[PDB]
This record gives sequence, structure tokens and C-alpha cells, in this order.
Amino acid sequence: TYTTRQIGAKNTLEYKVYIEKDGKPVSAFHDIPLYADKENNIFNMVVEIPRWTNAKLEITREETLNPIIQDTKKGKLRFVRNCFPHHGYIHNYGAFPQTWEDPNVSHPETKAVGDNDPIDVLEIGETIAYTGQVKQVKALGIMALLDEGETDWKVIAIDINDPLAPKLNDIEDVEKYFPGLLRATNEWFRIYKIPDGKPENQFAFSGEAKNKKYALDIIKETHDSWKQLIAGKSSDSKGIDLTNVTLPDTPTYSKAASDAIPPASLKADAPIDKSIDKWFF
Amino acid sequence: TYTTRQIGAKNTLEYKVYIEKDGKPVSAFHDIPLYADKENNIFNMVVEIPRWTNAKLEITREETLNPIIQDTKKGKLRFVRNCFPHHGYIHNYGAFPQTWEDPNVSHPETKAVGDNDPIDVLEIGETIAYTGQVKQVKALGIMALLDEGETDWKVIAIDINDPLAPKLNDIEDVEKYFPGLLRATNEWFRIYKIPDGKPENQFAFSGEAKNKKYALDIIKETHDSWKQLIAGKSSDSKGIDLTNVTLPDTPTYSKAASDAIPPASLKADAPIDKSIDKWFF
Ligand SMILES: [Mg+2]
Ligand SMILES: [Mg+2]
Repeated sequence: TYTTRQIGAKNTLEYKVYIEKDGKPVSAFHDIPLYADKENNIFNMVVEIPRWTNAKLEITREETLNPIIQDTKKGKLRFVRNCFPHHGYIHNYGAFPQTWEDPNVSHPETKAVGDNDPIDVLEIGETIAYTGQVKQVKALGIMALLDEGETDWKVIAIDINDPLAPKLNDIEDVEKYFPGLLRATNEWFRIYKIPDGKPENQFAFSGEAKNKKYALDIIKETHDSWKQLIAGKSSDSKGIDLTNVTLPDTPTYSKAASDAIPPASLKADAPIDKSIDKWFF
Repeated sequence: TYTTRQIGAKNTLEYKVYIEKDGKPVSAFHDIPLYADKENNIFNMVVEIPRWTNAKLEITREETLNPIIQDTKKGKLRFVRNCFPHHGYIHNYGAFPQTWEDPNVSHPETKAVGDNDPIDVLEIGETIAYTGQVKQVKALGIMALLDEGETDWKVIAIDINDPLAPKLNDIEDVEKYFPGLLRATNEWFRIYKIPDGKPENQFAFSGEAKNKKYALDIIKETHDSWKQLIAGKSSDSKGIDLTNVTLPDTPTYSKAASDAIPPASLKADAPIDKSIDKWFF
């Protein structure tokens, strides 16, 4: 829940970022609490992709302790392209740990199976985050994205330490203080894959940002799917590595899975190919 | 017209970049030829600010060999803030060398004088340029901002090496291949001071980007102004250091000025304050 272990250089096939709790790698999927404060609904967010970057960095579902590694496409690193007027991702992009978009069941809101990942979070605060960061966020609302035909909810969140956090308590506050951001988000996740030769995505509810209560309800849903999956009780865990070092009541618990992770070998960020500069229109 | 030499660490009051021709520093204002190909109107552009950065960099007209440094006001380094939905600068921002906007001369359709600087160039191509880079661009059109009694033209240009450059020749082609970029340009120059406590800027021709010929006329005007300037014939070259190392009959020729320039610095970029992350709405 605590620090970062970087293997290799950023923008490179060798790159991994493990999350450390007390110097030791924990599973970024399973081993980080959903709640930093269940009492006040403060969540733990795992940051994957800083605002205004392109490299498609993910918690890897099939790698032990699920380090963040860059996605690849036929072997080549994957970057999201710049879709005018936007530069890379327009949110600090991450996941709530201990949640799962159930791929095996059709979700009633969207009429589709889940995308088989943690539930995604758009943290809208002013400071750009870093990969591997665990931060504390509160939920403002939620958008029902169908990303390539899979239920792919996007939680709208704000860092608890953001200057604006006190003023932001529900989704109406985001339009109030961040005018046009939600419209832009609706647009961004519709179009961000056209440059890749893929179709426009879709939203349920015409892309309406559902409120905090609705967000809490859906996060709850994805948490319970995760509790089944991590219990070994999913109909299909879809090849996910459920090795964890904090949850002893689960079949795949192993404290020294941590020990077998290589030590940090941070190198300077490799250069990104110049083509990733291009602004698509 | 060749390489760069950086003195200082980037994002620092000490920071300066020089253009080198074959290892040796020349004036970025005076020694880079305006035309890379006159008869075809291919100009050499001096790039000051990469697209999607914040630091307000500029050729100094008052320093010898006129290095690119960061603007300051009352001792504080100057950055442009992030104005939604824009991230920093939305063009590669540069100037044409061997041009100058005579403050002692006035336009009538744009009732306003020179701002005493080289003409500003917005290069609209896909690759993000580097500070001090000299690229070959073609002019497509020109907008006229009206900063207090002085006409601030902005040539709209594209890199000659850009994949799209053959398809682009006049201002309507920007509307064709870069839909929305013109209105963004228009919006950005209008608001980009509002976060700095300033008013909204103000366009001539009701924000109309006039065409290639209109740009060629202006550009060629400001070269003729520079010509009388460098020849020592100018009415008022207050504050302009006209030192140059390639024009051997000018009053201000001095090869030794190249020789005087410190070696390139071995300092990593200074950190930028996280307040610059902020997205302003
Ligand atoms: Mg997802
Ligand atoms: Mg100017």
C-alpha cells in the first residue's frame, strides 16, 4: 500500500512497477485495501497512468503480485494516441484494488459482461500522479462505459488532499468546479480508440454521470465479485493470478511470494517513438 | 543553423540555449537566414517552446547572440498555466529569424505598431519540436492579436517534413486537416493570460486567420525592417543587441562573440513546481 519497485526503464518491454508495503512487494490487485476508511467511504486508488501521458500501463492480471506493466499489441508497446483537443489521458488513471468487472455475467445496466479488470477510476485533482502511487480518494460519481462492448464503469474521484476535496461531495460539484470536464470525459472514452482502427465506444444512460450513491452501489458490486474470485469461487477466473500475501483465508495466499520478486532496477525512461506525438483530428 | 548549446539547467534563471552552426554559436535573431529557399518561400523557423509544455521561453533581443531564455517577471520565472481543454502550449511556438516588428511603424487594417520582436510562428505539425531547433516550414496563414496598441501577428506554419505538408498550402487546408485547431488557437490566445490575472486578449479581423499571401506580405515586411535594423539604420534599436558573427559588413559583426560563449552545461532539468500541473477552468 506504500512504496514502488521499478524494474528497468519506463517505455520499455522490461518495465514493471510493483507496489511495496514496507519495502516488500504486495499484489496491486488483491493486497491493497479497497477502503482506506470504510467509515467515510475513502478508497485506496492505485494510479496506473498519469494525466497527459500515453503509455498504456496496467495492473497485469496474470503476473504474480500483478505489477503494472505496459500493454502490448502484437508484441509492440501500446500507447493511447492524442485525440484533439486532448493530450494523452485527461485524468490520472487507475483502479480500485479488490474489485472485479465480472466477465462471466451480463451486467443489467449495460447488458454486457465485464471487462475482467478492477474497476477503473478517474481522479480529477490538480496534481499529476505517478505510476504505482496509492492515493486516497472519495467517489463523486460513475459513468457506464461500454469499452469494446464490455461493461467498463469509470468512477469519478478526487484525491483527499486536493485543495478542492472539501468542496467536492457529489457529481454536481464536478460540473460546478470543473466545467466541461465530464462532457470531455464522455467524449474522450468514446473516441480514444479510433486512432487504433477501432470503433467508437458507447455509454449507457446517454453518458450521464451517475451520482455518488450510484457509484458506491456499483463499486460494492465489483468488490463482491472480487471476494468470490479471490475465494476461488468464480466460475472462471479467466487466467488471473490470485497469488496474494495479505489474505490468509484465501487458497492462493503466500507471504513469501513477495520475496521472489527481483529487487528494484530503475533505469532512466527510455525515449518514446516520435509518432506518439501526433495529434489526431 | 545546425545544433544547440544549452547553458544552465532547464527551468532555471540561468537557463539559456544557443543555436550553433557547425559547433560555433551564432545569433538566433540575426545569423539564421529567414529563407531556407527564397523562391519557394521555405523559411527557417527558430523553435522556442515545444508543444504541450508550459515554460515561457523566448529569444532575448537584449543578450549577445540572442539566446533563448525563460521569461521572468520581477524575478519569477514565467510559465503559461493549463487552460481547459488545453495543456500548456498547443503549438510548437517559434519565431522567424531576421524579422522584426518595428515599434515605430503602424498597420492601418490593424491599427497598431510593432512589438519590437521577431515575428511569431505557430508550427502546427505532428512532431513536438525542441527549444533552439531550426526547422524548415511553409507559411499557411496569419492571425493578428492586438496586445495594447501593437499588432502581434502569428504566422500559422507547417514543417516541410511533416507527412501532411504536401496536402497543406493555404489556411483553408488547416480547417480541412486540423478541424478545430483554428478556434483553439483563437481561444488559447484569448484566455491564456486570464489565469495570470490578466484580461482576455483581442483579435483583429474578428479572429480571422488571413491566408498565405497575406502572411507572405507581412513576413517580407518584417524582414525589410530587420534589414534596416541590422544595418544600423533603424530609428530606435533600444535594447536590441545586434551582435552577429555571419554578416561581415554590418556595424555589429563580431566573430569573437561566438568565441565568448560558455560550454554546454552538464545539469539535469530543474524540477517544476507542482502548481504548474493545475488545470484551470
Ligand atoms: Mg477496465
Ligand atoms: Mg510578438
